[PDB]
Amino acid sequence: ATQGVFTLPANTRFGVTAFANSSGTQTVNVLVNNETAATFSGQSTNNAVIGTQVLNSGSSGKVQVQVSVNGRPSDLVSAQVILTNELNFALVGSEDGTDNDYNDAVVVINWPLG
Amino acid sequence: ATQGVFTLPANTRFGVTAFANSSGTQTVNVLVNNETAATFSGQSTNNAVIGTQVLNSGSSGKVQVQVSVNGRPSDLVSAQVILTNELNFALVGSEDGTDNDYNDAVVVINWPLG
Amino acid sequence: ATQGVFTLPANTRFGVTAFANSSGTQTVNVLVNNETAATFSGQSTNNAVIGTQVLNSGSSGKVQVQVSVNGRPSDLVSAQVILTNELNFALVGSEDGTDNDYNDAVVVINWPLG
Amino acid sequence: ATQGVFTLPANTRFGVTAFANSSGTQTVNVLVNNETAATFSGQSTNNAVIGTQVLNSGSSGKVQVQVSVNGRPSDLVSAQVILTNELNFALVGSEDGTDNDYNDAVVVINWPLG
Ligand SMILES: CC(=O)N[C@@H]1[C@H]2O[C@]3(O[C@@H]4[C@@H](NC(C)=O)[C@@H](O)O[C@H](CO)[C@H]4O[C@@]4(O[C@@H]2[C@@H](CO)O[C@H]1O)O[C@@H](C)[C@@H](O)[C@@H](O)[C@@H]4O)O[C@H](CO)[C@H](O)[C@H](O)[C@H]3O
Ligand SMILES: CC(=O)N[C@@H]1[C@@H](O[C@@H]2O[C@H](CO)[C@H](O)[C@H](O)[C@H]2O)[C@H](O[C@@H]2O[C@@H](C)[C@@H](O)[C@@H](O)[C@@H]2O)[C@@H](CO)O[C@@H]1O
Ligand SMILES: CC(=O)N[C@@H]1[C@@H](O[C@@H]2O[C@H](CO)[C@H](O)[C@H](O)[C@H]2O)[C@H](O[C@@H]2O[C@@H](C)[C@@H](O)[C@@H](O)[C@@H]2O)[C@@H](CO)O[C@H]1O
Ligand SMILES: CC(=O)N[C@@H]1[C@@H](O[C@@H]2O[C@H](CO)[C@H](O)[C@H](O)[C@H]2O)[C@H](O[C@@H]2O[C@@H](C)[C@@H](O)[C@@H](O)[C@@H]2O)[C@@H](CO)O[C@H]1O
Ligand SMILES: [Ca+2]
Ligand SMILES: [Ca+2]
Ligand SMILES: [Ca+2]
Ligand SMILES: [Ca+2]
Ligand SMILES: [Ca+2]
Ligand SMILES: [Ca+2]
Ligand SMILES: [Ca+2]
Ligand SMILES: [Ca+2]
Repeated sequence: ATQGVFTLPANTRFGVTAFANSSGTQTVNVLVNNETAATFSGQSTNNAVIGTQVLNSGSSGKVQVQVSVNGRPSDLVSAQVILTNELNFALVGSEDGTDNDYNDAVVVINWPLG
Repeated sequence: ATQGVFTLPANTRFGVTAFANSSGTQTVNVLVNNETAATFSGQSTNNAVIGTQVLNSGSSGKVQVQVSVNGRPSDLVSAQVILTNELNFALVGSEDGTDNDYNDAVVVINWPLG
Repeated sequence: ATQGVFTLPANTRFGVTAFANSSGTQTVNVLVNNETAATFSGQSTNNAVIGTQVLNSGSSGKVQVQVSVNGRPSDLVSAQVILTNELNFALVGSEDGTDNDYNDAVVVINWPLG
Repeated sequence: ATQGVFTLPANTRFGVTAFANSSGTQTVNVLVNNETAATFSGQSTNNAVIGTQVLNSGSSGKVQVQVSVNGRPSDLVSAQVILTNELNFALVGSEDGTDNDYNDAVVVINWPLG
């Protein structure tokens, strides 16, 4: 199934934050209405916050997360969870190797903000 | 029901990160086996990271998040989500006021690292 | 924080299914726009499906689960999770006693159908 | 990433329930210590419960859900969620066609029981 794609409410500010846990340099791209709105990169095996940014979901609400390492796309897993019918998290893990820890880049999207 | 309390695998490193979305200054405490292991403070209405750290779950694996604003305890909501039977997120939202957006301090715990 | 209340897309068919794990008779009421639309009762310590139904979320999309044991409300816990940005689960657990297993009545809501 | 595989606590009872939403007949197999422990089959486009059982998670606690329709393996999506650090849901969706609704068979695993 497709992973790393979330439909947010339209024209809504959200946070996006990326953590690294791999010997490979991670590149995280965040697309809004199918175009790149943000790019984060770094290399850590201790969960460094390689990027964090506030974006707007735009008229479609479509947000997509992609991850690559040395130009090779990582395998993604994802889901969304809502607490008390109000607080949203869209969660992404990624695997760039063979050990299947799926933490090589971890991305958290959250809304509402403010 | 209790919220903000999680049982991690014993002797396991995990990341804990907090964001703020309120006019009030957020105080986030993270307790491991009932001892304070991290404290974050800050203010933002734009999802700023007010703290991030790597901790160890110790012999008990018990992790608890508490949030307060100028001495007043915030009401908490929480859940844990596991992706591909491997990647763990423990998620906390908090309310410091009347609007019940539950984003005033937002805490994300993730493991495994490395 | 409020639990057992979910906003569905308007005018959408959803499944609702209740399970029992207690010596006490569980009464599960499912409200749509604040009026009872389905009621199930039963006693089981083996996860019996004490009822299942298809309902329509109506114009408001407001769906609420209530659980009691002979008129005494149970303590509820809940969350919503979305898989591949399509498949929705609204989840409820409840506690009717002192052991805090929170499984005494369990309710699963799922959409879309068909 | 692998989907429909969950590590439960060992030697622990869990409930498994399957729903159908497709013109294709769904067959769901539930495997415990890598052997089929339950098989459910049925056809519904209205969320009919096509089977439910209580099983023991065995030595490893590894539980696997597999879904097929007319002999063809369906594409799976899954996640686990834990409420108040106690109540566990393992959730499976599946796709047997081209519309990506992932509800064609829906499987819910829950524990603890009793
Ligand atoms: C009128 C006022 O300053 N109210 C704040 C409220 O911010 C407002 O923010 C709340 C604040 N209200 C005012 C008028 O200053 C006051 O009621 O305290 C709240 C916290 O108990 C404020 O909320 C937070 O809400 C604060 C609140 C914090 O306890 O303190 C009041 O005195 O901060 C705001 C910015 C939001 O993030 C809230 O979710 C958060 O709880 O809240 C309004 C929303 O209800 C609205 O955002 C106003 O613009 C804001 O001033
Ligand atoms: C031999 C080699 O170069 N392996 C890298 C692999 O890194 C190794 O991963 C191991 C654990 O699976 C150990 O940590 C080794 O010390 C390490 O060299 C690398 O894997 C990534 O980086 C490591 C540190 C972990 O975070 C992995 O989860 C992560 O996938 C991969 C990247 O594709 O390449 C080789 O296989
Ligand atoms: C002695 C008695 O009748 N107690 C009732 C509870 O049943 C016992 O619960 C304990 C755990 O607290 C244990 O399971 C015993 O075997 C039960 O007899 C009863 O608890 C409810 O039913 C249980 C079977 C269990 O599912 C529990 O989680 C659930 O809350 C409570 C509430 O109905 O009432 C007591 O009188
Ligand atoms: C023409 C036909 O019968 N096609 C079968 C699919 O049913 C149609 O699915 C489409 C969506 O792709 C749409 O709902 C049509 O009205 C159906 O007739 C069938 O899809 C499965 O059953 C559907 C009713 C729906 O639940 C869908 O999500 C599900 O995948 C597939 C099953 O492999 O077979 C087609 O031949
Ligand atoms: Ca890896
Ligand atoms: Ca890694
Ligand atoms: Ca607030
Ligand atoms: Ca706020
Ligand atoms: Ca109980
Ligand atoms: Ca019980
Ligand atoms: Ca389908
Ligand atoms: Ca379908």
